[PDB]
Amino acid sequence: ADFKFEPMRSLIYVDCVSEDYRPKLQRWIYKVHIPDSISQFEPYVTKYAFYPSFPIPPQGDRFGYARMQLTEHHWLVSDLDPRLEIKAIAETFPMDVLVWQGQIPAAAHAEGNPFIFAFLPMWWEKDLKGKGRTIEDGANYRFNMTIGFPEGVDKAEGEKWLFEKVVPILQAAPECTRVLASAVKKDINGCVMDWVLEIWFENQSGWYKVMVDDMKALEKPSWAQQDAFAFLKPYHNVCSAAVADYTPSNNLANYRGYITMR
Amino acid sequence: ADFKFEPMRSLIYVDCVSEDYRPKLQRWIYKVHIPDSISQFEPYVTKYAFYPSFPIPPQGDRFGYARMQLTEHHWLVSDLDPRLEIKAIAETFPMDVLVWQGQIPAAEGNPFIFAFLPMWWEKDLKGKGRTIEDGANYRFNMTIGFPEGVDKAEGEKWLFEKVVPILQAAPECTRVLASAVKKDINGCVMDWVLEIWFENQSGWYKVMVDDMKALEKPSWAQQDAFAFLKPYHNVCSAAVADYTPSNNLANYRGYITMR
Amino acid sequence: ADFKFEPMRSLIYVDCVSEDYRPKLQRWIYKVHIPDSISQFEPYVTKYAFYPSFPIPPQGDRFGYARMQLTEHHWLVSDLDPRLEIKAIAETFPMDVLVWQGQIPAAAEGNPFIFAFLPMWWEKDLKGKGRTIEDGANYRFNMTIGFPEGVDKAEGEKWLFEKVVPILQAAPECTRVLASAVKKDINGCVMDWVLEIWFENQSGWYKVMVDDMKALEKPSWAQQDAFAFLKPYHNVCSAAVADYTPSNNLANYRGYITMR
Amino acid sequence: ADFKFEPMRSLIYVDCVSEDYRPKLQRWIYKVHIPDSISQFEPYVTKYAFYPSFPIPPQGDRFGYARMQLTEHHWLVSDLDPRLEIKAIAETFPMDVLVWQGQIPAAEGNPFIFAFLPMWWEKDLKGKGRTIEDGANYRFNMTIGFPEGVDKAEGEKWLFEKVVPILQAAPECTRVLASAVKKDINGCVMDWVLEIWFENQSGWYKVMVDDMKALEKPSWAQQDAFAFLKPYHNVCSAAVADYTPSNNLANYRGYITMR
Amino acid sequence: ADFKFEPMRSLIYVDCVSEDYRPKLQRWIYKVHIPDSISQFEPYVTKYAFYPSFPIPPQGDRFGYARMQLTEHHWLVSDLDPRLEIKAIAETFPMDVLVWQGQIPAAAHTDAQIDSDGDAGNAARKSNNAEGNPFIFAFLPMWWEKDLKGKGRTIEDGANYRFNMTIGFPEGVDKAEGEKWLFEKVVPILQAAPECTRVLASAVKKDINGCVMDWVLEIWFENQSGWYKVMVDDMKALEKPSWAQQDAFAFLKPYHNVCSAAVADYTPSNNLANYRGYITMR
Amino acid sequence: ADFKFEPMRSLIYVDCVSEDYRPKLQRWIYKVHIPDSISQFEPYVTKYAFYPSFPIPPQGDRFGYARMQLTEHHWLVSDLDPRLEIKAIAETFPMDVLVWQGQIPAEGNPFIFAFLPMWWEKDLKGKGRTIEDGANYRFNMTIGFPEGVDKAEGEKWLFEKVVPILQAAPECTRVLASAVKKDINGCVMDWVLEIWFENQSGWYKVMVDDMKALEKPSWAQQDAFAFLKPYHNVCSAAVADYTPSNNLANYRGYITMR
Ligand SMILES: [Cl-]
Ligand SMILES: [Cl-]
Ligand SMILES: [Cl-]
Ligand SMILES: [Cl-]
Ligand SMILES: [Cl-]
Ligand SMILES: [Cl-]
Ligand SMILES: [Cl-]
Ligand SMILES: [Cl-]
Ligand SMILES: [Cl-]
Ligand SMILES: [Cl-]
Ligand SMILES: [Cl-]
Ligand SMILES: [Cl-]
Ligand SMILES: [Cl-]
Ligand SMILES: [Cl-]
Ligand SMILES: [Cl-]
Ligand SMILES: [Cl-]
Repeated sequence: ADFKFEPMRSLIYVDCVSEDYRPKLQRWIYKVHIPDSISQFEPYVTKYAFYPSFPIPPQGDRFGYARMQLTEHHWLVSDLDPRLEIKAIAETFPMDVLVWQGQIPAAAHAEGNPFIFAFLPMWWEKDLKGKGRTIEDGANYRFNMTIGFPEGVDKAEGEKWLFEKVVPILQAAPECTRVLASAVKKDINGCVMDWVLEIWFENQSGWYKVMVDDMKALEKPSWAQQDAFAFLKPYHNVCSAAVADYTPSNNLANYRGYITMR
Repeated sequence: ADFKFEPMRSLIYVDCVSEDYRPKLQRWIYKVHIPDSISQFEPYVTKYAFYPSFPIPPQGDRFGYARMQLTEHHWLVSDLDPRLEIKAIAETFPMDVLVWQGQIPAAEGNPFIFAFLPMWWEKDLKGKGRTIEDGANYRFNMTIGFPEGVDKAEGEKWLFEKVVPILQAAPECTRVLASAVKKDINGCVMDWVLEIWFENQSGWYKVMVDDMKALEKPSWAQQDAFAFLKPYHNVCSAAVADYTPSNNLANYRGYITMR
Repeated sequence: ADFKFEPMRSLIYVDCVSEDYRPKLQRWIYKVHIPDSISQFEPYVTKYAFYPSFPIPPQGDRFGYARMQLTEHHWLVSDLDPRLEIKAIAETFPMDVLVWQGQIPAAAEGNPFIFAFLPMWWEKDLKGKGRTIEDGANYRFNMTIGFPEGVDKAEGEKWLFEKVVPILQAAPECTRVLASAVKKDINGCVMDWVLEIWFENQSGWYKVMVDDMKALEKPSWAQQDAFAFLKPYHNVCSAAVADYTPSNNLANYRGYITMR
Repeated sequence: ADFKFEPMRSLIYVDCVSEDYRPKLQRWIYKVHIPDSISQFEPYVTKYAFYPSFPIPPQGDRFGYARMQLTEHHWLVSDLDPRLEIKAIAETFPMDVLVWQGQIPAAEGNPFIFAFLPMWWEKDLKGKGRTIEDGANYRFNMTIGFPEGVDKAEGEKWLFEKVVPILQAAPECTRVLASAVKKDINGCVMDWVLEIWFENQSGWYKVMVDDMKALEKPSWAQQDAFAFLKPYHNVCSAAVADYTPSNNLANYRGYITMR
Repeated sequence: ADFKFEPMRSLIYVDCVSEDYRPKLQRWIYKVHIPDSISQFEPYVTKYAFYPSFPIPPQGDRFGYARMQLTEHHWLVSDLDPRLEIKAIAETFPMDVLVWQGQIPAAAHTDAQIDSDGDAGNAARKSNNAEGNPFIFAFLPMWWEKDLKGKGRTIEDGANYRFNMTIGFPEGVDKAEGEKWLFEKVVPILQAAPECTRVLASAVKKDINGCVMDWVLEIWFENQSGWYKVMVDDMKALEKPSWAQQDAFAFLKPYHNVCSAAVADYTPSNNLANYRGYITMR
Repeated sequence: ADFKFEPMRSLIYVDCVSEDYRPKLQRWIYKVHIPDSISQFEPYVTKYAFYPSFPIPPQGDRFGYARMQLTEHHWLVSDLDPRLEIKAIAETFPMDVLVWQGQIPAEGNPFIFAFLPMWWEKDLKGKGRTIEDGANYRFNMTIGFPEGVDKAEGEKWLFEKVVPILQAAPECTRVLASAVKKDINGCVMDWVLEIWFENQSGWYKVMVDDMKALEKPSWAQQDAFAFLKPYHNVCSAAVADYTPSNNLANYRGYITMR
C-alpha cells in the first residue's frame, strides 16, 4: 500500500533534571542516539538537529524549561505509520535516560514528566509579529514554547484566549521582536499539546520582562493550573526552551563520530 | 491541510550588467545568499547549485545571456504554495542586488526569470546516449517565451519544426533537450527551456548565429535575427560546463577568504 | 502530469564471476559508476550505498552468492516511470561489466541482473525483534527468492512461511529474520521475496542454512536437490554482509583517490 | 629564513560575564570568528575546536570559570612569530566582544588568557588507561599562575606535593593530567594547565571545594580558599564534556539559521 | 635522511589561450587533475585551491593575465626535493594541457602523456618552450613579507578585486636595482591611489625550483575600472626603464616576465575540503 | 623540548585467522578503533586509511597474507617518542582482537608495524604509469631477514636475484621499494616492496611459478620463495588502487544497515 507524503517538522523538549546527570545524558545523546537515529531514518528524514538550550532563566521552571535541548526532525512521512514500527536494528536506550530527562523519578531517596513530541507543518502557520526580520537584524533569544490546555477546556476557548489575550501582550512589548505560531498536528501521535509558539527577545532580561512581568496583567483563567502565566502545569501542559539562531549539531551534515577531547 | 508532492527543477538566469558590479554581486551570492537559502529550504530542497556562465560569446547579448550564473534548485514541494511565504528568518536582500542583476535599470529593467520544470527533460531530441566519456560539453541552456498575443501552439510548432531541425542537421551540435515550463507555478513568462550542446563557443556561434540565418523571420519577431525575441525579456540563456564546484548543500563551508 | 511519491528501497545483487575480474569491476564501480549515478539521481534518491560481501561461505554458490556487493538505493519516485528514461548524461557502462558480473557468459549461460524493489520498511519481523547494535556484530545473510515459472505464488509463499521460516526460528544460531514481498509492478523482477537472516558468523549460517534445512522435504518444483531448491543466480541470489559500510556514497565519496 | 616546526596545543578561556550578552557573543563566535580564523590559519593549524562550558558550578566564580567555552587550537608553527603578524584579511572584531568576555568593563577587567602547551600531556598523575567506554567525564580544565615574586619551583612543589595528592586520594576524581605552560611563546602569566576529571558537578565540588579545605593557606594567597589565586587573573577554568560538535575545520558549514 | 620542514605557499598562473579550449581545459582540471593531485600530496599539503580568474580586463593581455585560474598550494615540505620525484601513480597529463595553457603551440598527437626522464607533472611545470609561454610556478612563504597599504582591512570592509601579479626582471638586470624600482617608483603610485585598498608583496623563493619570477604582489581594488585607472592610467607617469621589454608598465614581457590574475576573496574550489568527484549537470 | 618533524608513512598488516572472527574484528575496527584513533592523533597524522585485502590468493598463506587489511598512517612526528605515550583517553583494545588477528592463540604471530618515508625510495619498474593505464592488483609485501643473516647480503639477494625476475615478467607492471625505518620502533622487517599485477593469476604466475627458478638460499625458512617464515618474516596484502575508508575525511560514525 502507498505511503503518504507528509512533510512535517517535529520538536521534542529534552530536559535534564539534575546537573549531575548532564554528562551522562549528553553522552548518550551524542554518542549513542545520533548514530542509532540516523541509521533508522536517513532515507526519509531531511534534517535532524539539536538546539542546546540557553541557561534556564529566572522562573523558567514554571514554563517546563528543557534544560538540555530541543531535538528537531524534518520528516517526509509520518513516523507513526504502523508500518514504520519495524526496524532491523532498534535504538540502544537505557532506562536511565528516562531518569535523566525526568520521565521517571530516580529509585534513590519528583513526579514524572511526559515525553513531549510535537508534530507541526514545516512552515509556521501564523506570523504575528516581526515579518521581514533578517539575520542581519541581530542575534535572537528564541523562546520556543508549547502549550496544551487541560482536560475539559474547550479548545476553541483556549485558542481564543491565546490569540486575543496572550499574544497581544507579546505584540505590544518592544522587547519582543518575533511571534510565530502553529497548531500541533494531534492526529499524528496524540500529543497533548495544542500550540507551538516561538517568541523572540534580545536577551533573557527581555524574556523575563514580557513573559513574567507584562503577563501579570492577565486575568487568571478558571482552568488555571498555576497562579501565573502560563497558568499551565509545568512540563505536562507547558514546555519550552530558549535557543540560539544557530546550532553546530546539524546531525545529518555535521556528525563525524564521537571524537573525544585530548 | 496536505502538501502536494511536487518534484521540480527550477532555473534562474542571473545576469551581471557591469563588470564593476561583479565582485559585489558574487560576494552577496556566496557570502549572504547561500546560507540564507539553505537556512530556509534545507528540509525540502534536495539540491541547490550554481553554474557560472562561461564568458559571454559573440552576439550572446541577443540571447539574454546571463553573465553571472544559472541558479538551480530541485524542489520536493512548490515554493509558490502560499503557506511557504511565512519564514522565521527572511533573506538579506539589498536593493543593490537588483541593480547588479539588471532588474532595476542604469534603460528599462530586465525581469527576474525563474522557470520551474519537471526534474527530467520531456524531450530528448538529439544525442541520446551521450556519456561523460564522450567529452567536455559547452552546454547552452536557453529559455524562450512567445510574445503577448502569439498563440502558444503556433510558437511550439515553429520551435520544434523550424528551429530544432537546424540543430539536428549541424554536426557541431551534440545534444538537444527540451521541457515545457511549468507556467502554473509562478506565472513565468517563459514557455520552453532547451539545452543545446556544442564542443565550444565557435560551434555555438556557427549553429546559433550562422545556420539560423536561414530561418524566415516570424511576423511576431521582436528582433531581426534568431531567437527573434526580446533579449532578457523573452529569451534568456547561459553557456555552462558539465561540472560546478558550487553544489551548495554538499560543498559549502562558509565564506573562507583567500590569504 | 504528476509524479507519484513512491518511497522504496532497492537491492541489486552484484556478483564477480572470477577473481581476475575483481580489480576491473571494482574500479568501474567506484571510479565510474558512483559519479554517473549520483549525477543522475541526487535530487530524488536519499541514500545510495554499497555493502561488500563477506567471503563466499561453503556452498554459497548454491544460493547465488554475490561475490562483489549489494547495491542499495532509497528512492522517492519510481525509477521505472517512463519519464525517467530521459537523461542528459547517460552512464558510462561498457558491456565488459556484464561479463565481470556474470550477466554475459565467458564464451554455461548468463545470470540475470537482479534488481529488486521493496518498501523502505520490512513488512514482516519474524525473529529477533528488539535487537540493538549493542547486542553484537551480525553476519547478515540477505537472500532473495523467485518461484519457478508455473508455481502458484500463494503456494510458494505458504511454503516459505509455513515450512522454511520455522526452521530459522528453531535455530538459536539465527538471531534475526526479516522479510518483504518484492514489488513486482515496478520493474518486472522475477524475485518474489527478500529476506534477511542474521547469524553470528559463517559457521552458524552453515549449520542452519545447510544442515538444519536438510529436514525440509524436496518440493515438487525444486530446481536443485537442497534448500533453497531454486536455481542459483536465477531464482535465488544472496550475500552476507556486515552491519556497517564505509561506502555510503551520497555522504562519503570524494572522488577516486589513489593509494600512494 | 626558516620557520620552526613547533607543534603546540593552545587553550583560551572564554567567559561571558552576563547572560544578556550570551546571544551576541555566541553569534560573533560562530557567525564571524570561525570563518575569519579558518581563513587565516587553515594551512598550519590541524585542529580548531570549541568546547562549550557546562553550567558554572557552585563557587566556580572563585576558579575563574569561563562561562562560554574553551577554544582549542593545534598549531604546527608558533602563532607569535612576528612574521605571522601580517594577514591579508584581518579578523572582524567589535570592541564589544571584550565587554562580553569581561576584558573591559561595561561603559576592573580580566585578562585574555591564551596558554600554549605541548600537544601531549607532560604528567599523567591519575587514571592512566581510562577509555571512553568507562563513562562520561566532567572534565575540569584549570590553569593557574603563581603571583608576582613567588618562586616558581616553590609553587610547583606545592602543586605536586600538596594539591595533587588530595586529588589522588579522592575516589570522586578519575583523572589528573598536567603540563607546564610554554611561557616563552606569548608571555602568558599562567604556569600550569591541569585537567581533573570527575563523574559530575557534585564530585567536583566535594573534591575541589570540601577536600581542599585541608590545605594550609599559603603565604602568597590571593583568596582564602583553594586555589588561593585571583579569579580570572591567576586562575581560569572550565568544565567540559568529552565531545564537541564544534570541531571547526571538519564540521563548519556556515551560519545556518533555525527555521 | 631527514625531510626539512619547509612550509610554503605556491602559485601557478594558469592561462587558457582560446575560448574554444576552455571546456576541455576546465574538464581536465576538475575531473582528472584534482584527484591525481590529492592522491599524491594529501599527506603533506594542507591546502590546495583554485581561484578562477575574473574576466580579463582591458589591457590585461599586457600583464600575462591567466584566463583560467590561479592554482594555490600550501606545502609542509619542498615539492622539489629530488626524493619526491618518485610517485606510485603519476599524473595523467596529456600534452594538450600545455597547448590549452599556451606553454606550447598546437600540434598533432598532443593527447599523448607528457614525456620526461623524471616525473611528467614536475617536467610539465618547468615548461619553457621558446615558441610558447613558460610554466610559472612560484614558491612563497605562507605569510606576506611586506604589508605596504591597507593593514587592518577586514572582510567587512567589502568585496575586493584582488589583482595578484608576479614579475621577473630580465636577464642582465641587477636584482637590487629592480627591487628598488619596484618599491620606490611603482609601489608609491599604488599607495597614492584611493582606488587601491591593499598592497602586499613577498620575494619569490628562487632556491626551490628556479622560478624566473622575483616578486609576487597582490594589489586590491574595488573593481575593474579602479584596476585600470591605477595600473594603466596612473602608471603612465613612470619613466620607461632602460631594460623595458614593452612600452608601458609593467615594461616586462607578458607571460614570460609578468603574469597575473584578478580574483575574488572566496573560491568554492577549496579542493581538500570540498571536492566530491565530477558530478555532472542533469 | 622540541619535537622533531618526521614525516613518515606506516603500514600495519592486519590478519583475520578465521572467518568466524571476521564480523567481530571488522566491527571492532570500524566501530571502536577508528574513533579511538582519530581522537588521539587528529592533530599530527595527516592521513589514516584502511585498504581491505583482496581474497587471499593461492599460496598466499606462504606470504603471511593479511586477510583483513593494511592500515596506513601518515605521521608528522614519530609515534614512538616516549612523550607520546601519554593520552587523556586510551583506546579500547581487548585481548580478543589479538586472537582474531592471530597474535595470540585462543606462540602466535607478531604485530608488524613498519615505518617508512612518505615517498618510495626505489622505483624499479613501471615509472610513469598513470591511473588511466588500468586497475592494479597491488601486492604489498614486507620482508625481514632471519636472525644472523647479514643485511647487506640480504639486500643484494633482493635487488640482484629477486627483482630482475619481476622486471622480466610482463605480468608485473610496477616495482617499488623502501627500507623500513628500524630506528623508530624495532620492527624486524627490512624492506617494504609493492609489486603490481593485472590480477591474481598474474600475481601467481610471477610470485610462485617464475620464482621457482631461484636458488634456495642457505638461510631459507621455507622451501619456496620468499624463503621466509610466514607472518613472522614476511607479511603481505593485495589491495586495490582505491579505498572508501579514508578515515580522517570519510568517517561519519557507525551507521548500520536498515
Ligand atoms: Cl542539580
Ligand atoms: Cl502556583
Ligand atoms: Cl562593463
Ligand atoms: Cl536595501
Ligand atoms: Cl534587431
Ligand atoms: Cl576509467
Ligand atoms: Cl542439485
Ligand atoms: Cl547575569
Ligand atoms: Cl567596534
Ligand atoms: Cl577570599
Ligand atoms: Cl578566442
Ligand atoms: Cl560590498
Ligand atoms: Cl630575459
Ligand atoms: Cl610595446
Ligand atoms: Cl647486518
Ligand atoms: Cl616449506
